[PDB]
Amino acid sequence: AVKKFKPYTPSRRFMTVADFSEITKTEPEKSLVKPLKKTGGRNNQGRITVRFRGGGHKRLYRIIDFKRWDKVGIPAKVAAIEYDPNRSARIALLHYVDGEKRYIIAPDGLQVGQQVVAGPDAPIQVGNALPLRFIPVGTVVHAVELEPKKGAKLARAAGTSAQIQGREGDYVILRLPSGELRKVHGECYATVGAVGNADHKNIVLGKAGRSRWLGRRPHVRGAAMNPVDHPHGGGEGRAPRGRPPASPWGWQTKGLKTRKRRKPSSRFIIA
RNA sequence: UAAUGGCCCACCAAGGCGACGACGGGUAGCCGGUCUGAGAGGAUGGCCGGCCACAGGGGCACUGAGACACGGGCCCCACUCCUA
RNA sequence: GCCGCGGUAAUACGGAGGGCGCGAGCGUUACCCGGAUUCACUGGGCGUAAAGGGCGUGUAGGCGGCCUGGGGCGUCCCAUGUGA
RNA sequence: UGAAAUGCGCAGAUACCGGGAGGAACGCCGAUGGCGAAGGCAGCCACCUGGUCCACCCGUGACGCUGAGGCGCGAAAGCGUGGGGAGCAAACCGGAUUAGAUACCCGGGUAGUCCACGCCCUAAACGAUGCGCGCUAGGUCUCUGGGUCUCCUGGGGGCCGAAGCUAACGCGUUAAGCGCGCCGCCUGGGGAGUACGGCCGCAAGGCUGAAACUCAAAGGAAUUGACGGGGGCCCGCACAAGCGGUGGAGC
RNA sequence: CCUACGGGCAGGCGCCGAGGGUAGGGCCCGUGACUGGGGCGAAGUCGUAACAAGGUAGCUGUACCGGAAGGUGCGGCUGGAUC
RNA sequence: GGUUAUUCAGAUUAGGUAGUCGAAUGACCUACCU
RNA sequence: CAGUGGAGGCCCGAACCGGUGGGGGAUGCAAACCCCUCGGAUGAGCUGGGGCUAGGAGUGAAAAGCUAACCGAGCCCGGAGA
RNA sequence: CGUAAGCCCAAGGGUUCCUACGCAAUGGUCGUCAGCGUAGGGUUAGGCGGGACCUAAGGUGAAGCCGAAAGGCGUAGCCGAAGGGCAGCCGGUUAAUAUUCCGGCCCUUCCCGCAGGUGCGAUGGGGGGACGCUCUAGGCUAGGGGGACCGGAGCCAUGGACGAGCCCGGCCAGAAGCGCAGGGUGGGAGGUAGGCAAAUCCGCCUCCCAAAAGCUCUGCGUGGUGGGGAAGCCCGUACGGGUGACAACCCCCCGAAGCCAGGGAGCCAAGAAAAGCCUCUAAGCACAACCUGCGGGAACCCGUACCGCAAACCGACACAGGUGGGCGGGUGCAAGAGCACUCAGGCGCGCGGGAGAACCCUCGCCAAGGAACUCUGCAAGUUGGCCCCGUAACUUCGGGAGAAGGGGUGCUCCCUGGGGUGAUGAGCUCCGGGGAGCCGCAGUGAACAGGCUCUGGCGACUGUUUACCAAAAACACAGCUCUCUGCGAACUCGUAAGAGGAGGUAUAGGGAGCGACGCUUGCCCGGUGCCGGAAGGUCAAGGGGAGGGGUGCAAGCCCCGAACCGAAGCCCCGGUGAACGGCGGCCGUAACUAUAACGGUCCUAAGGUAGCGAAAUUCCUUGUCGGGUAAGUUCCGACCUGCACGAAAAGCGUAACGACCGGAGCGCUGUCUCGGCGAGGGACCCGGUGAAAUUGAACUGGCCGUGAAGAUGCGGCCUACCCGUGGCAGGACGAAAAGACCCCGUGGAGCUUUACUGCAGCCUGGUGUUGGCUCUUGGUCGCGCCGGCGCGGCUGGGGGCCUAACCCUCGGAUGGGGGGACAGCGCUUGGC
RNA sequence: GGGGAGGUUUGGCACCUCGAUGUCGGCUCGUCGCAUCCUGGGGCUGAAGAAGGUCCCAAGGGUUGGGCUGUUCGCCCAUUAA
Ligand SMILES: [Mg+2]
Ligand SMILES: [Mg+2]
Ligand SMILES: [Mg+2]
Ligand SMILES: [Mg+2]
Ligand SMILES: [Mg+2]
Ligand SMILES: [Mg+2]
Ligand SMILES: [Mg+2]
Ligand SMILES: [Mg+2]
Ligand SMILES: [Mg+2]
Ligand SMILES: [Mg+2]
Ligand SMILES: [Mg+2]
Ligand SMILES: [Mg+2]
Ligand SMILES: [Mg+2]
Ligand SMILES: [Mg+2]
Ligand SMILES: [Mg+2]
Ligand SMILES: [Mg+2]
Ligand SMILES: [Mg+2]
Ligand SMILES: [Mg+2]
Ligand SMILES: [Mg+2]
Ligand SMILES: [Mg+2]
Ligand SMILES: [Mg+2]
Ligand SMILES: [Mg+2]
Ligand SMILES: [Mg+2]
Ligand SMILES: [Mg+2]
Ligand SMILES: [Mg+2]
Ligand SMILES: [Mg+2]
Ligand SMILES: [Mg+2]
Ligand SMILES: [Mg+2]
Ligand SMILES: [Mg+2]
Ligand SMILES: [Mg+2]
Ligand SMILES: [Mg+2]
Ligand SMILES: [Mg+2]
Ligand SMILES: [Mg+2]
Ligand SMILES: [Mg+2]
Ligand SMILES: [Mg+2]
Ligand SMILES: [Mg+2]
Ligand SMILES: [Mg+2]
Ligand SMILES: [Mg+2]
Ligand SMILES: [Mg+2]
Ligand SMILES: [Mg+2]
Ligand SMILES: [Mg+2]
Ligand SMILES: [Mg+2]
Ligand SMILES: [Mg+2]
Ligand SMILES: [Mg+2]
Ligand SMILES: [Mg+2]
Ligand SMILES: [Mg+2]
Ligand SMILES: [Mg+2]
Ligand SMILES: [Mg+2]
Ligand SMILES: [Mg+2]
Ligand SMILES: [Mg+2]
Ligand SMILES: [Mg+2]
Ligand SMILES: [Mg+2]
Ligand SMILES: [Mg+2]
Ligand SMILES: [Mg+2]
Ligand SMILES: [Mg+2]
Ligand SMILES: [Mg+2]
Ligand SMILES: [Mg+2]
Ligand SMILES: [Mg+2]
Ligand SMILES: [Mg+2]
Ligand SMILES: [Mg+2]
Ligand SMILES: [Mg+2]
Ligand SMILES: [Mg+2]
Ligand SMILES: [Mg+2]
Ligand SMILES: [Mg+2]
Ligand SMILES: [Mg+2]
Ligand SMILES: [Mg+2]
Ligand SMILES: [Mg+2]
Ligand SMILES: [Mg+2]
Ligand SMILES: [Mg+2]
Ligand SMILES: [Mg+2]
Ligand SMILES: [Mg+2]
Ligand SMILES: [Mg+2]
Ligand SMILES: [Mg+2]
Ligand SMILES: [Mg+2]
Ligand SMILES: [Mg+2]
Ligand SMILES: [Mg+2]
Ligand SMILES: [Mg+2]
Ligand SMILES: [Mg+2]
Ligand SMILES: [Mg+2]
Ligand SMILES: [Mg+2]
Ligand SMILES: [Mg+2]
Ligand SMILES: [Mg+2]
Ligand SMILES: [Mg+2]
Ligand SMILES: [Mg+2]
Ligand SMILES: [Mg+2]
Ligand SMILES: [Mg+2]
Ligand SMILES: [Mg+2]
Ligand SMILES: [Mg+2]
Ligand SMILES: [Mg+2]
Ligand SMILES: [Mg+2]
Ligand SMILES: [Mg+2]
Ligand SMILES: [Mg+2]
Ligand SMILES: [Mg+2]
Ligand SMILES: [Mg+2]
Ligand SMILES: [Mg+2]
Ligand SMILES: [Mg+2]
Ligand SMILES: [Mg+2]
Ligand SMILES: [Mg+2]
Ligand SMILES: [Mg+2]
Ligand SMILES: [Mg+2]
Ligand SMILES: [Mg+2]
Ligand SMILES: [Mg+2]
Ligand SMILES: [Mg+2]
Ligand SMILES: [Mg+2]
Ligand SMILES: [Mg+2]
Ligand SMILES: [Mg+2]
Ligand SMILES: [Mg+2]
Ligand SMILES: [Mg+2]
Ligand SMILES: [Mg+2]
Ligand SMILES: [Mg+2]
Ligand SMILES: [Mg+2]
Ligand SMILES: [Mg+2]
Ligand SMILES: [Mg+2]
Ligand SMILES: [Mg+2]
Ligand SMILES: [Mg+2]
Ligand SMILES: [Mg+2]
Ligand SMILES: [Mg+2]
Ligand SMILES: [Mg+2]
Ligand SMILES: [Mg+2]
Ligand SMILES: [Mg+2]
Ligand SMILES: [Mg+2]
Ligand SMILES: [Mg+2]
Ligand SMILES: [Mg+2]
Ligand SMILES: [Mg+2]
Ligand SMILES: [Mg+2]
Ligand SMILES: [Mg+2]
Ligand SMILES: [Mg+2]
Ligand SMILES: [Mg+2]
Ligand SMILES: [Mg+2]
Ligand SMILES: [Mg+2]
Ligand SMILES: [Mg+2]
Ligand SMILES: [Mg+2]
Ligand SMILES: [Mg+2]
Ligand SMILES: [Mg+2]
Ligand SMILES: [Mg+2]
Ligand SMILES: [Mg+2]
Ligand SMILES: [Mg+2]
Ligand SMILES: [Mg+2]
Ligand SMILES: [Mg+2]
Ligand SMILES: [Mg+2]
Ligand SMILES: [Mg+2]
Ligand SMILES: [Mg+2]
Ligand SMILES: [Mg+2]
Ligand SMILES: [Mg+2]
Ligand SMILES: [Mg+2]
Ligand SMILES: [Mg+2]
Repeated sequence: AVKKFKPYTPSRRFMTVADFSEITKTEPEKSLVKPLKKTGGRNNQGRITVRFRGGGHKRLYRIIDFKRWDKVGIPAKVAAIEYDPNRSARIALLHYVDGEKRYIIAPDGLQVGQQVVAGPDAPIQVGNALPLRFIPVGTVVHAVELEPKKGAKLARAAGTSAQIQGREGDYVILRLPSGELRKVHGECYATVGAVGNADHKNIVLGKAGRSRWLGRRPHVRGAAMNPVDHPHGGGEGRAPRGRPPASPWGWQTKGLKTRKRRKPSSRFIIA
């Protein structure tokens, strides 16, 4: 399920790593209209905008098909399950009958071989994607859109997925990977079933360096800093939050909700 | 060596033993016999006869048909005495 | 020795008379066998008294139907040596 | 609820109709019922699969029975990772009862209960009855199978009882009878399923398992009784219905 | 040093060698502040858990909890009383 | 009239505990056990 | 079980990175050096070159450390003859 | 000196290069010398580097978006290189340059003409370029070793040797072709809806063949031939030129980290772009134009000296510091870029000479003792590599381990096993095993080179840090919990546009705390925070207008103003602890004593659970007891009356780890008893050069007084010839720094909060942007009709639907889709 | 109950020193005082002797090594003429 390690070295005694059995003996990404330069670290003034990112292995961006209604009715064969270094999910290089090739988030169950296709006609079989007004309520589906003709947003994380609770007018109900309850549009496309590689959560970085390869840098407790730096700044011998625990910017992080009441996305939720 | 034997040595082979109790630990001289018990059994080995082992502890060989020898020899340790 | 005895009327303590047993002995203690069929081969048990493994499956081991025949290992019998 | 109180309720509860979500368990059939080695197993559907009984007497020809150790299974609780989470519910909080009430009753409530995988391996894991085989009256109802079929025959499940066993209680062709094979276990109560050592286990723990000391017993079954905040039937100025009186005052 | 001149004894060296020394393990006995339970013994304190429906049926594996017996949860058991 | 605290005097008990129960005074408005 | 295999913020140790202890130096060789010693040394490694982020701002495995040899708020010129 | 202190690149430097003349200053002395002064020379390129090539981060930036101005963001494009692409190797010559001049061999583009060939043609399509880490094969080269073989001028010393003697040297480049070794690459045919319908290309489907060759490319070897070529000897300041051969130019071995290179295998952290190059076609052309050969022609710009681990760069200095890449020989040691010695090459560090005092530094040794030293074994010492034997608690089963403790190690002769090249053999080489023996005090004989154990604390671990007094027990960390966030995400930067988050989507991202792992994490929501709560209470603008006012002759104009409607917030109600936080006092009680399982009682929001406990917490205190020592305020084990532990500012524990901090023991020692001798670099003396802080001026003694209370300087007494040199640190309240402590100033600044007052931000009502239709409750005026029905403007509120503003988005759309009069933004209201 | 001496303690005062008079303990080197710990001389003694006690005189010299703590001090070990 996951590769363990004999403790021939500390850290290595706890560190597990995925088994890329599901990866169809295919190191190389499809160099074709498929990879792409990628880089970053912080924002477009020179300034850091997101703490503690940076460093960590070089990456190639694999272009992914998230609209998947360009090729309506056009089938394609699942040529490969590939490793994507920049999502939790695994990917499927699938060849279209067209001779067109793209990538898709490999869902659980997908076998290299499987035919697959998008469109309203399509079979409610694992892999195929089609509008929502069209999937039988109760179906667990993934890689969903949100507003129609707009690309997939919901449920793309590894082994995640949402179910259809019901329909209701031009909209359908969904239960997001978060448990949220939402009316999405009927005409929203969604590939069927749930996401590949659900085994993900159980890896265990195990050592410090491994987090670093991930490009995540060390992150330092508020407690550790000084008043200039951060509201937990009293430092004065390991010390108690002196107040309701806050962000480096001093907004409460202890439980305070942040979501803009008067958001219009509002009257389409329930969870 | 009186003589067989890994009894001892060199060389080679990878074996030998074990729940049918090896290996270890504890305990003990064994026997004819003796005590007990209806008997099967149990307990036992004083005296007597046989066998074994030992001679303050340990090691050794010499002489010899025979001993590694209680009242023989060499050595070490412990112990007693003599001393110039 | 055990069951127990002695808290006013003691055949259970101590003394007495008397009696019983055995006598150059009589008691105590120690240890062995017996009683103990209480390790049970002789000769024991397990529903509730102590005691059936929580249940399978199987290794070794133990045990094994009817008839003919060969050997004769156990088994049996005879003689003979031995059992000082 | 014994009666209550905490609790919920005008911020609109309880009762009622409609709509939706989610988890768990499977009413009636149901049983003195069946199946499985045991633990154990219950809506319906299919799929995959183990055992078992009967008929025909066709095949192999003693290939068997047991079974230390080993290996597997092993209720509930409990553990690890991850889900799930309606009702219930140790812990916990509150109400009440009480001398007190860390309980019984009530209101609330978390692990847990459910699933996947992994571990734990215990039990009144009980028929307190090891498995196999042959022997030794019958009566009764019941499940299941075969046969011209007011009944014979085989396999289970019960109650009553031949002989016989048995300390009694009870057993009795479902033996605790009569016999053989093999395994497991017992050897006075307490100390103690403890300690040490070993081996398992994430832990909680489990397996193996003493002794010092100490007691005159510990016990099984049955018999008389007496007692029960056990039951049934019945009696008495016992209570009730009823009239006086103490308790108060003085003596 | 002896010789019948071939050799012998003395002596030297080496092997092994009692034991002694050093170091590290194993088994066992004694002992140790203190601590754990256990057994017996005045007529001590606190409750009343079990025996009768023992006054909440009992026991039991486990789990939590509690001055203490013990209580509760989950399952199991009659070795449970009463129509 | 009520609440509470305490106390001994009784009361219920075979008896004790406790309690209930009663009274006084100050303040105030059925349970266990021998 | 043996073989093969060749993992690892694994071990010893130079380069390289670093600064643990002591001595020396203290108008120094040196405005942080020297010697002996010591830490890391396939990694959260070291490093050349090209770039971006700055003053209540940046950067910070967090010392209020660093930001051109003194940073609890850089340097310069100015308000200023506060 | 020789993994440099030698040699070649790059950066920085900028004439420091070479000559000639010269020494005032520069040079830490000297100077005839110089890196110094004067002057003259000196740097040569199609092929090396860079530009007339590509793209990276980034920058710039037509469009476009945003901002008071300045300016910000930004597409295409353009700029940007130690990365991609691209054609030169050996040797000679100068005082000074040289893949640059010359010699030799060998190449590249451009244009022209031509031959042959082909649908030609790009900025567009496609291929390719095009990629990580670790380990690694085959073959080869650089490089290196041996040679009795090839060449060579020479040498016989000092006892021996005329020899398989000694010493020197036995290479370098090279087109075609050939060979060896490797990389790259499927071929053919049909169909095609895709690569923004341009395709014979690429992709995808179908079948047939060859499964490898062939073709293509690269490395090496060879290869016509060109080159070079030592020791030693004569001339020689200089520095070379001759000799010096007509040189020889050959075998064998070791051998890369380099080459073949886009090789192979494994792994997870999943590993640039763009042009060149190839191919496809479009427009356009097919007398063009592409392609291949040959001939003739053309080929610019900039760098090129010298220094370059330093006396030429950065450090004010000819500064013991700092500075990226390549080469970096031999021998020995297990290996190596380590160590010792040494080639080549380069240096003796730009003050010397003496002396042989103290004292200081670096170093050596020491009788007996062996931690008694001391805050501390600080420091030194011991140990030290490899080989074999052996190795404990505990453990997370890997560890602990180099545990511990041991033995071996040199040289000679003999027997012998295996691997490599060759061929299987010899020779060479790599790694061994067995016996016999020799010498010394000692055999990793020198240099490199661990002392060890036991037991506490904290922290899991490797890591990080206060550049320049702190390296830690602090930070970090894998891991745990809480919390926010549904995507135009939350959050952060920005006035905005926008960006980061993320080309991510709840297995994700932001915040917070805790900090491997094991076992666990108790009670208290009264206060605070947060979350929930369509009721109520208060509450601003605004709406409303009874009622009152000013003025006017009036119509009016103007102002004040009650009820009543009006958000968020606060109040109120409930939840909430891995949210801020909190978690008691007193009296009585048991067989003697003591104690208190029991009770009582006051207070509370609730009174601290496990576990730990004189502790990184314990005041009293060196608590008390045990251990250890002759002796122990430390340490370890216990008890617990915890001044003042305690459960994620986590509680207890835990193998391993540690330049952490504590205690103990063994080894060893000059740490000490207790010092002594010796070495060198200073100190001292002579010659050259020649500072500094400091300094009221000085002709500057002791004592006892005294004085502003600590006198060379007043008094009194005592002592004392003048001047120096080497020494010591008691005084000159010695130097240094306008005391850091302390106070003061209505001085400053950083930090905090439930100080005050703002501001950003965020919440919020009205309103502008702002529209349509419809249902129903309230108002409003006219009418029909006995306070109510029907109607329209006005409506105010609430529900629903619409779409066209506004927002998002869609193969660019005068459009489709989604949201939608909301949101966003403007003004304004009150809040936090 | 009373009177003093000293100037080693704890203090009070705030006089020099805040354009600086470095703090506890140790080491090293001491030197002074005597109010004497030893040794020398003596008086009394409830001094037999021996050993002591108390006071007087006397600085000449001497006045150990370790354990524990930063300690001074103190406790402790082994001594000493002390
Ligand atoms: Mg952190
Ligand atoms: Mg702050
Ligand atoms: Mg704080
Ligand atoms: Mg801090
Ligand atoms: Mg603190
Ligand atoms: Mg033998
Ligand atoms: Mg052999
Ligand atoms: Mg014996
Ligand atoms: Mg004996
Ligand atoms: Mg017998
Ligand atoms: Mg015997
Ligand atoms: Mg015997
Ligand atoms: Mg005898
Ligand atoms: Mg005898
Ligand atoms: Mg003897
Ligand atoms: Mg004797
Ligand atoms: Mg002897
Ligand atoms: Mg004899
Ligand atoms: Mg003898
Ligand atoms: Mg004798
Ligand atoms: Mg004599
Ligand atoms: Mg004599
Ligand atoms: Mg009598
Ligand atoms: Mg009697
Ligand atoms: Mg009598
Ligand atoms: Mg008697
Ligand atoms: Mg017997
Ligand atoms: Mg017997
Ligand atoms: Mg028997
Ligand atoms: Mg029996
Ligand atoms: Mg059974
Ligand atoms: Mg026969
Ligand atoms: Mg369970
Ligand atoms: Mg639990
Ligand atoms: Mg049962
Ligand atoms: Mg019966
Ligand atoms: Mg009968
Ligand atoms: Mg029987
Ligand atoms: Mg047991
Ligand atoms: Mg048990
Ligand atoms: Mg044991
Ligand atoms: Mg656990
Ligand atoms: Mg009365
Ligand atoms: Mg003779
Ligand atoms: Mg021998
Ligand atoms: Mg009871
Ligand atoms: Mg009760
Ligand atoms: Mg109950
Ligand atoms: Mg009960
Ligand atoms: Mg009962
Ligand atoms: Mg059961
Ligand atoms: Mg019963
Ligand atoms: Mg019962
Ligand atoms: Mg009274
Ligand atoms: Mg390795
Ligand atoms: Mg490492
Ligand atoms: Mg480096
Ligand atoms: Mg100095
Ligand atoms: Mg500033
Ligand atoms: Mg300046
Ligand atoms: Mg001014
Ligand atoms: Mg080096
Ligand atoms: Mg010049
Ligand atoms: Mg030159
Ligand atoms: Mg000059
Ligand atoms: Mg000069
Ligand atoms: Mg100089
Ligand atoms: Mg001259
Ligand atoms: Mg001259
Ligand atoms: Mg000259
Ligand atoms: Mg030009
Ligand atoms: Mg734009
Ligand atoms: Mg460009
Ligand atoms: Mg070039
Ligand atoms: Mg022509
Ligand atoms: Mg073409
Ligand atoms: Mg092109
Ligand atoms: Mg590259
Ligand atoms: Mg020749
Ligand atoms: Mg000669
Ligand atoms: Mg030579
Ligand atoms: Mg020579
Ligand atoms: Mg070949
Ligand atoms: Mg096409
Ligand atoms: Mg076409
Ligand atoms: Mg073609
Ligand atoms: Mg063509
Ligand atoms: Mg070759
Ligand atoms: Mg060649
Ligand atoms: Mg040639
Ligand atoms: Mg040049
Ligand atoms: Mg340098
Ligand atoms: Mg300079
Ligand atoms: Mg110099
Ligand atoms: Mg080299
Ligand atoms: Mg010099
Ligand atoms: Mg010495
Ligand atoms: Mg010595
Ligand atoms: Mg001493
Ligand atoms: Mg100390
Ligand atoms: Mg040291
Ligand atoms: Mg060790
Ligand atoms: Mg040698
Ligand atoms: Mg070492
Ligand atoms: Mg570290
Ligand atoms: Mg520092
Ligand atoms: Mg963005
Ligand atoms: Mg954005
Ligand atoms: Mg992005
Ligand atoms: Mg992501
Ligand atoms: Mg746990
Ligand atoms: Mg807590
Ligand atoms: Mg209401
Ligand atoms: Mg009016
Ligand atoms: Mg008027
Ligand atoms: Mg109104
Ligand atoms: Mg409001
Ligand atoms: Mg809690
Ligand atoms: Mg509080
Ligand atoms: Mg009371
Ligand atoms: Mg203390
Ligand atoms: Mg203390
Ligand atoms: Mg003490
Ligand atoms: Mg206390
Ligand atoms: Mg907390
Ligand atoms: Mg806390
Ligand atoms: Mg470290
Ligand atoms: Mg001042
Ligand atoms: Mg003032
Ligand atoms: Mg002020
Ligand atoms: Mg209306
Ligand atoms: Mg409205
Ligand atoms: Mg709508
Ligand atoms: Mg629309
Ligand atoms: Mg719409
Ligand atoms: Mg238009
Ligand atoms: Mg809509
Ligand atoms: Mg001054
Ligand atoms: Mg001064
Ligand atoms: Mg001071
Ligand atoms: Mg006297
Ligand atoms: Mg005297
Ligand atoms: Mg006097
Ligand atoms: Mg005197
Ligand atoms: Mg004196
Ligand atoms: Mg003290």
